[PDB]
Amino acid sequence: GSWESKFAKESLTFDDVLLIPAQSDILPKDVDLSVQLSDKVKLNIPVISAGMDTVTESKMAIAMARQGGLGVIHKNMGVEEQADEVQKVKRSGGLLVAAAIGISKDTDIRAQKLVEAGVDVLVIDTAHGHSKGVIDQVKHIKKTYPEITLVAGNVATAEATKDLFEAGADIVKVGIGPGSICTTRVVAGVGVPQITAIYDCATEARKHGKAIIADGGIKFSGDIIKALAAGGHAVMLGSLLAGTEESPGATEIFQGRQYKVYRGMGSLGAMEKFVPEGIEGRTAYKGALQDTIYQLMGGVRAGMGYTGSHDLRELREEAQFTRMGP
Amino acid sequence: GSWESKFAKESLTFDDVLLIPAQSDILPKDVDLSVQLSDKVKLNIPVISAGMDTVTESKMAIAMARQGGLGVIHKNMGVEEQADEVQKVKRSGGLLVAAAIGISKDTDIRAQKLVEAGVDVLVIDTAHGHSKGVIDQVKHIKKTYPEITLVAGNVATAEATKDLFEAGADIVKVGIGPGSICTTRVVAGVGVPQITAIYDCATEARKHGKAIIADGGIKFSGDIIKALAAGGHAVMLGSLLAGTEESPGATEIFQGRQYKVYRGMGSLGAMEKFVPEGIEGRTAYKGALQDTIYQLMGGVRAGMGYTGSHDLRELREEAQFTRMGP
Amino acid sequence: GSWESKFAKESLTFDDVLLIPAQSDILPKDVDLSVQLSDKVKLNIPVISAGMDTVTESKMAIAMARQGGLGVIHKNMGVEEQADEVQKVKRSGGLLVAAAIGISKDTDIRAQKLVEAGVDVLVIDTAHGHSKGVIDQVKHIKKTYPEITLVAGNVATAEATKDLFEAGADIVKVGIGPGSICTTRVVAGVGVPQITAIYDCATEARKHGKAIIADGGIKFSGDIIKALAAGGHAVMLGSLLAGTEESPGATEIFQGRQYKVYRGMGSLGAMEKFVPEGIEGRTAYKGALQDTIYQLMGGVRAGMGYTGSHDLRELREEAQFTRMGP
Amino acid sequence: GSWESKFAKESLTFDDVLLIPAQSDILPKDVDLSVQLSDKVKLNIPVISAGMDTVTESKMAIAMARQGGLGVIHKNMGVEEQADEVQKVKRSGGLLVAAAIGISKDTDIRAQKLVEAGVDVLVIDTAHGHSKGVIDQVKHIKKTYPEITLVAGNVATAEATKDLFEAGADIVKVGIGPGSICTTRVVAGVGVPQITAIYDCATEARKHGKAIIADGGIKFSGDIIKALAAGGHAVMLGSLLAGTEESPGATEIFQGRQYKVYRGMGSLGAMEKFVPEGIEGRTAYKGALQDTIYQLMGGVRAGMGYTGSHDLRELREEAQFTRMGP
Ligand SMILES: C[C@@H](Oc1ccc2ncc3c(c2c1)CCOC3)c1cncc(-c2nc(Cl)c[nH]2)c1
Ligand SMILES: C[C@@H](Oc1ccc2ncc3c(c2c1)CCOC3)c1cncc(-c2nc(Cl)c[nH]2)c1
Ligand SMILES: C[C@@H](Oc1ccc2ncc3c(c2c1)CCOC3)c1cncc(-c2nc(Cl)c[nH]2)c1
Ligand SMILES: C[C@@H](Oc1ccc2ncc3c(c2c1)CCOC3)c1cncc(-c2nc(Cl)c[nH]2)c1
Ligand SMILES: O=c1[nH]cnc2c1ncn2[C@@H]1O[C@H](COP(=O)(O)O)[C@@H](O)[C@H]1O
Ligand SMILES: O=c1[nH]cnc2c1ncn2[C@@H]1O[C@H](COP(=O)(O)O)[C@@H](O)[C@H]1O
Ligand SMILES: O=c1[nH]cnc2c1ncn2[C@@H]1O[C@H](COP(=O)(O)O)[C@@H](O)[C@H]1O
Ligand SMILES: O=c1[nH]cnc2c1ncn2[C@@H]1O[C@H](COP(=O)(O)O)[C@@H](O)[C@H]1O
Repeated sequence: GSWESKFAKESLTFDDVLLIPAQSDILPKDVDLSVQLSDKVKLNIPVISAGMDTVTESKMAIAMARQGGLGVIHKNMGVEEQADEVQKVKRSGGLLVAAAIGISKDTDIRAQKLVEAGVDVLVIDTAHGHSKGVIDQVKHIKKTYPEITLVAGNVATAEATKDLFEAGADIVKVGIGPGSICTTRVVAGVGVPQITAIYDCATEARKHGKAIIADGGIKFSGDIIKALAAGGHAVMLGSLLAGTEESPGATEIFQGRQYKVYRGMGSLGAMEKFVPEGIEGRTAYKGALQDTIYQLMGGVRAGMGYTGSHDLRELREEAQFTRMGP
Repeated sequence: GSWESKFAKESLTFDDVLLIPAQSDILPKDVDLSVQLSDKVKLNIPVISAGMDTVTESKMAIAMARQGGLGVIHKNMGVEEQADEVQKVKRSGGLLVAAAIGISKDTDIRAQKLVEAGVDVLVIDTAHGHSKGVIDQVKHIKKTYPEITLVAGNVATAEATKDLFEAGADIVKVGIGPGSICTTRVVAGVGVPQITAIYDCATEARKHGKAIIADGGIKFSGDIIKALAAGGHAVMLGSLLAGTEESPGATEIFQGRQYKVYRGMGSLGAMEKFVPEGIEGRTAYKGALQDTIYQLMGGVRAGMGYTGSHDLRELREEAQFTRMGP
Repeated sequence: GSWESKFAKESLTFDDVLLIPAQSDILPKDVDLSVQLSDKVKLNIPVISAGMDTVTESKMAIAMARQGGLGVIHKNMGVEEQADEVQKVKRSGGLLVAAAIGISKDTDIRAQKLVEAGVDVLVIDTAHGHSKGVIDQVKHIKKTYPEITLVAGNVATAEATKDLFEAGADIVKVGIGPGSICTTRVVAGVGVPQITAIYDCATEARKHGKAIIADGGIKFSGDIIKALAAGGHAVMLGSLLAGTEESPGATEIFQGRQYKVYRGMGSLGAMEKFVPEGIEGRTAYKGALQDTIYQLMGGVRAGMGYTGSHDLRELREEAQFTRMGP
Repeated sequence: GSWESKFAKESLTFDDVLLIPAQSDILPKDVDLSVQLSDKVKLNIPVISAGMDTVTESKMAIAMARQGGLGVIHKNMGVEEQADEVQKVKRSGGLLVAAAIGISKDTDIRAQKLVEAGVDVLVIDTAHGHSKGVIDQVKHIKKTYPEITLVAGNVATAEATKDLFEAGADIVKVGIGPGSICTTRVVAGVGVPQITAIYDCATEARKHGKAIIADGGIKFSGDIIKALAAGGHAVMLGSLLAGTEESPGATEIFQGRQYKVYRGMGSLGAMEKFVPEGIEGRTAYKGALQDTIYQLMGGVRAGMGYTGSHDLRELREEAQFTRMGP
């Protein structure tokens, strides 16, 4: 029974695996990085910036969209200000833009002002996507605005991925506890190692023909290709893009060294009652986004040249990994 | 035979596992933390403070009982003083209180003075609960005072859990070597990793319908829910509650930093011949108990919201874990 | 299918294994270190110096060849200078010498000038040997100069080892990501732990009767015998021979301590567009090559005395390993 | 075949395992520590001091024999001096004493002078006991002096344990690479994790009814009981007894802290050609042997009280271990 299967499951993280080099015809410089998330949304690079207050505002989204990616404007501000941020991205060349929403009372009026501004996709940003309140809210958003692409999360199982897709989600966001600034593992004793989480969820998504977002735990370009090869359609970066000038955080100095503050959306500072699930820290100033993305995509291109993956579909469906010890 | 099975067993600790997020209807703020340990004892929070000289005296027990928990008054004092501590807790609003006893000569007269004072539960606090001296003493206490709830330990196997319940114990205390201040693993080469110890013992307890106490190795709130989900009815905390003002230890200062001394009951200082099995250290001053318990229970509530565990019975019987590497 | 086998493979590195001591008749001082790589090439010690700009030039190759080994002159210089280096080794007593080549336009004219000078073996030094450009180039070199021994790489699978041997390679170079100065694992998320890589490739080579070069990740003499016992015919050392005086790097001083610069062939400095796959560092000055090789071969001789391996063929075919945790 | 079984074996070290607490009738203070090694040799404690130049001379052997143990006088001195050391131990109350011998020319004359002095047991101290030179020497010693107990080693497999017992050894010494001061794993790439080495060898010894010596890798009292429970009849300590005043090393001071030098018998200093397999270091002054042995045996007694092992035979044959991660 359920008592007997308590400890049956085994899971993997990024550090547990490596990609096996395979037959290659295509050079890194020529591989296809493009990915179709929904019928209306398609990106040139499989990178989305995080719906965080130390990561994405109009500046991040504009720079992300220019490099061939996407940006999710965070919900930790006024309803009026979030609507104003969406307009700025659209007026900057008719670029793709995303915004975050909750499950509370303010959601219904927040969702209308974001769509009005010209948003392409709405993100139901929750700590626990497999909740009754989330399921109902997913149904409501798609019944009110069926023309706007809906992203729902966060989840870490096939069952949770099934339910959200059945409720009305176009894209499911995968990630329970892998984030650099996350303490959910330590505070709630909950989590599913990201490589397995992506794999179990992508196994379900393949049965619906829908997209999954590999969200959190990415430290380097090598973790981008690992996340994508495990089944992820696109990656969500928080820590790697919070040091760039384009992030809302103000540039500071400490002992002649430049730093930008990066905090979790569940840390004391961001929440300004729930017990904190995130921490507040400091990350080194990286400079222009363009340089960070060029370094990260160069690593992904290199790995796709190693695996012989001409596009992301060939990486997601054919690339093989090997398991190793510490 | 026994030679062939020498190395067959595999065991898990807290760091080896994480709880899998499941379908949730209930919010963390509304989950039930209450647990029925025996017919006479029932707590509002599944937390019991340790029967230690740097952890529990009347002050700890009173603060623990007020927050919805329990406190075990240590036996490392005079027979008269231990009886006086029990009276103080009862006179503080008719609160639930526990006390520790050994297997020596002084036990018989110590047990009578504690019951007289108004104690609810007697704890046979031993290093090795699967001893002949403990088995006999469990039978004697229940034959002399059958009206008082008996807790016996410590054990780490189903066989040891079976024997104590058969001898006369109401609740079995699980923990051989997991304690932060414990050196039994290093000194005696003995121990059973706590997650497996709780699981093997709770597998036995389910066949008797009796309660198990997950004792030791808890570092954070995440380890509380892990211990409970593995089969534990309630958790015993030593290290996490020794820094609070309510603990008997005197507040000291070192390099402008406040500290409270926390030592094992088998360290040189506490024993004041047996070879030491515990160490003497220093832990940072945490402040009021109320704040520590609010932080710890908030983490448990959060995890129960993740696993969709409306109460502790649904956590103990249905919650699933995943295994992961370091 | 391919989705189901994504995470089936398990691989081992040097630290995961140790050699089992077996029946011994021969003393370390008397064991045979000689190995036949091709019909024309045979070494007295199974050590080859790396085709790197901080490891091998004529000085290294001469010292290596005198000790009974080989040296691969790097391609990170002018076509004229590389041809001049080969002549110096041949004029130093008619010693065995090797040189590196790519897959670009300059290769065709570079290969002719190296053979003219009197080179014994040509090395197609690539990051990814299982590429179309490498396969074609392997065929071309053997069709133009069939009299010169051809080494091709780098690879990490049996399939890649099969293809190169079928294309025209005499010796296959094994190593994708194990190098001390390598960041391919971190940047590209690609690699195969060296012990398994050598084993899977040597399993294939045994079906062709051809030689494999265990390239990279060797930190000590113990890793030399492990690499050879896993199937390797000879070892390629970069880090262990870059500190010696014979290496092209200029001797420097920092805080009264002597150091020699050692960098990857895929680091920013060596490449002077591709994203860097290697790093630039500093290694302690080791002194004369002779002393380093005497220490390393003494360790291999000792291990061959432990395993009872009278020669390298008895080590490669009969030596057994044990797996262990960290 | 042999190629296919290359990586089949899995081995365990001390840190991988812990002893499972079992039914106990006996108290630690009353457990039997005595062990019969041969017909003529029997000790009160299962501890033997190492045949090392920084561990045992007459002073160590006398103190060891008084506490109920044994001491092995090292062979790294003059033939005359080693004979003089044996006499001193015998004149100190007719105590049990052991001495070390090699496989070289000086052995034949060294063995005669040691027996003359009144030695009880001769130890063929080798790095690799599964050598032809050792096998022949084992036969010769038992054919010349059959009245003296013969100890032979070092080995790490059942096959090597079989051969030495068949050649004429009474006791087989188990340990290839576990020693604190050992670098054989790093230098020769050879070794068998000590827990498995003891187990595979003791499995063989049980088929001959002969004794095995668990030699090396013991850091604490917990590793003593683990070594014995895995199959070892007695333990050999080097590092744990080199800090005591009784060890031949001279007491020194560094930054107001007392230290005693402890080096491997295969380090540069002791060897004063073979490549070094051991290192030279410094260990904190421990004081009187009596205090060190009382702390170590108190830990073993405690563990025997946990496992319910009334004697060493019940520990060796019935005690069960559990495996755990790092
Ligand atoms: C404190 C705050 O914490 C966050 C915030 C943002 C997050 N964003 C992403 C992820 C996680 C996040 C946690 C945790 C899992 O990984 C992904 C929080 C906010 N609202 C609900 C919860 C909650 N609900 C259940 Cl049920 C249990 N606790 C937690
Ligand atoms: C020195 C002292 O050590 C303690 C004290 C309190 C403990 N309290 C809880 C736990 C342990 C404890 C060890 C160890 C196992 O984990 C739980 C001790 C006191 N009396 C008996 C023993 C003993 N009996 C056997 Cl038999 C072997 N040694 C040990
Ligand atoms: C940046 C540079 O990096 C190196 C250089 C030398 C190497 N030499 C040996 C090894 C590796 C090396 C990587 C990596 C694998 O381990 C062995 C490089 C040079 N040209 C091609 C590549 C490449 N092609 C594909 Cl396809 C993906 N990227 C990488
Ligand atoms: C350098 C010196 O090293 C020692 C000395 C003492 C030891 N004492 C115990 C043990 C080991 C020892 C190694 C190593 C294995 O663990 C137990 C040595 C002395 N004579 C022979 C050898 C040898 N022979 C083979 Cl064949 C391979 N090298 C090594
Ligand atoms: O406070 C928090 N707790 C837990 N997870 C968080 C928190 N804030 C954000 N996250 C998640 O962490 C991701 C960032 O991942 P990172 O790149 O590893 O830092 C975000 O996209 C969120 O899904
Ligand atoms: O000296 C000791 N040795 C071993 N275990 C001890 C000792 N003293 C107390 N314990 C146990 O350790 C627990 C405390 O666990 P902790 O919260 O991890 O520190 C107590 O409740 C006891 O069961
Ligand atoms: O920049 C680089 N990236 C990755 N591997 C490299 C690079 N340069 C050299 N290598 C490989 O690393 C080997 C050196 O191995 P080492 O002895 O572990 O340092 C070389 O022989 C190459 O095969
Ligand atoms: O130089 C050496 N190399 C390897 N093993 C050694 C050396 N000298 C002694 N030994 C072994 O190491 C043991 C000491 O074990 P320790 O207690 O872990 O230090 C001795 O009894 C020998 O068997």
